Amino acid sequence: AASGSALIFDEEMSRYKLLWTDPECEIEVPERLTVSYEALRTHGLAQRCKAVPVRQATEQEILLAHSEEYLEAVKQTPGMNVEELMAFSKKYNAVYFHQNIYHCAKLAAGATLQLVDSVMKREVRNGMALVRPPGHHSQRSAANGFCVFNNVAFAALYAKKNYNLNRILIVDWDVHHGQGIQYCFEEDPSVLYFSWHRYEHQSFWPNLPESDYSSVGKGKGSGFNINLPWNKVGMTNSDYLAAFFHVLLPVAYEFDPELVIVSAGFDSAIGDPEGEMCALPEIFAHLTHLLMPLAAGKMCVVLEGGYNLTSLGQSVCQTVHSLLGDPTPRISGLGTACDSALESIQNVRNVQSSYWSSFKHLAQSETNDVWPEPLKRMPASVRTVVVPPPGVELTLPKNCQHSDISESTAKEVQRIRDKHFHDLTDQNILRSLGNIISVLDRMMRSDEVCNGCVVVSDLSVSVQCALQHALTEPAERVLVVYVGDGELPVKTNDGKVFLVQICTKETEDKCVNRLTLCLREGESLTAGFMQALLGLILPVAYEFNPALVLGIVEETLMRVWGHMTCLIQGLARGRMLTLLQGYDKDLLELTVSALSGASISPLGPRAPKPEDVEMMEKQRQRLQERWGLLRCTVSESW
Ligand SMILES: [K+]
Ligand SMILES: [K+]
Ligand SMILES: [Zn+2]
Repeated sequence: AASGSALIFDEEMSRYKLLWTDPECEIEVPERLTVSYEALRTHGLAQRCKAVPVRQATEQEILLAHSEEYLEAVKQTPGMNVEELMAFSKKYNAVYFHQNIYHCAKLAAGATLQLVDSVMKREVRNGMALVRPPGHHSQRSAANGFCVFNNVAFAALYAKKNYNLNRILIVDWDVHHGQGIQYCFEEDPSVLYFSWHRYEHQSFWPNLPESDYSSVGKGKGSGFNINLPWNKVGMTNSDYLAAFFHVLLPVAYEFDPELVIVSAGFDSAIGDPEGEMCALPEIFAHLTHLLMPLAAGKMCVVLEGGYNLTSLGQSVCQTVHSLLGDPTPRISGLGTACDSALESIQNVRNVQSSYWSSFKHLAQSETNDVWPEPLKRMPASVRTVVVPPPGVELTLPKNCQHSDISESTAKEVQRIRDKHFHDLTDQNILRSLGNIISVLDRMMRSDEVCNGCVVVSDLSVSVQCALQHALTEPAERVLVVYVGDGELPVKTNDGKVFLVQICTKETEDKCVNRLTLCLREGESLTAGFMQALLGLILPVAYEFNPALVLGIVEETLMRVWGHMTCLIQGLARGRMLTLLQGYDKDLLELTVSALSGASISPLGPRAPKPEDVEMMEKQRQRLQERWGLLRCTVSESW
């Protein structure tokens, strides 16, 4: 299977710039590229990437998305002097030309196609192209908003033509609307376009009525265009994640794309003079991470805008860190989206309810600037520790490792035994508790190991020992994810534990530190679980911000376990301990694979039970006043 991340860059794309006074254009400078690459170099990220070379897009490739007349006109700009280039520039909106920009536009496009080929040929898992000029405003017969040719539109059309793809997701998290991309695929249901963007009730450039939430596509393309307008500035991490959990991800996992292309503008980051948003560079590590289980990880990130040279380098670094699979930074201080964002989210969900099964219950009554430097991210020496039953030998990925109970550890198990399980002498259980403590010590008190999986026999003693040992070390907060019925030795009264329970018996919960999901038996179990995962489990988990995730599966319907294990590593810097009760080689293999950062198989493109949607929305109703990140409507005021 594929490994590594491509980084496609070339100094030549920094060799065009603005040559006359124009306040509308002066922010777009060559240094955006140099500062971004240099930041990757400084943090050792460029050196870990495969440096695929740039090429020129050919004429035929440019004509995938642009007209012969527009290509011919642009092809003449290398022969123009400055007066002539100014006159050519003024025929278009917010864009400038330079004798070398045609050369560079062909490289930006070629670089993007190189990234598509490297990913789709399995030569790398994923990658990023640092290109200039940007593309997403560019249109069939017009340059627009610093864009000459539409790099990301090329990539999707090229991936359709040469790899026969039926479903491509484009995610445009640049702060501007990518109207060139929307127009390109307006009637195309094979390319799903999502964009959030500063809009301010259409007063923000490019001032288009069709940038609003009601443009859902046209014809056979209805429902495959998703606009999320931001109608106030200052959007925060909580706004961006609310957008992902309640709009983008439900649609993306139902769409089930065969390739993800990110139109990655970082002018949506704090400090940018165009976006004026407040999301920290660390959020881009999670936006990347939440999309990586799609399309078996095949993700092509393409640079669009981003204009604060400092916020730019840090956001590029956070994205590449996640592409390489480094642990995600913890996001603190999350809560409800602001009211303006909730209005936008509510409105997009309602108009899209005609097209997507995640939102269909909305359609019926019965159903309805300075900021702190980001901390260092380092891949662990061994990412994943595995402890199968005694004597069982498994073939492990190159970044996993078995685990040799030390003497201090063994003294701890004895101390614990004499106090809390005086009668326990089963030397199998006592082995497992030595394994749990040893794994947790490597995960928490060392940068050596990131996560782990231990196969256990007795659930109660192992869960108690795992949870209690993590709380005292101390881990301020622990998220427990439990698939199974009954009660665990887990107290959820203080603010230190949150328990997600996936069970079979429809119970009642009254604690707002518990999320109990009773999913009805049937063929709809996968869609319902994915719906619960993105719209309930992830929002709460992210707001809780645990220091450790404790997964638990009882021995007594888990083709979703890999997706959860992968997504839930966005919490607690990836520090997850999974206890499997009893041996199941396939479940243990799947768990270790997802924990170790391996690609996860797609689910295939369907609809959940209305009883399940009702059960889930009752949970949202019961929890969202405490956990505001659950909210996907504006709250009623008194
Ligand atoms: K956008
Ligand atoms: K579309
Ligand atoms: Zn932008």
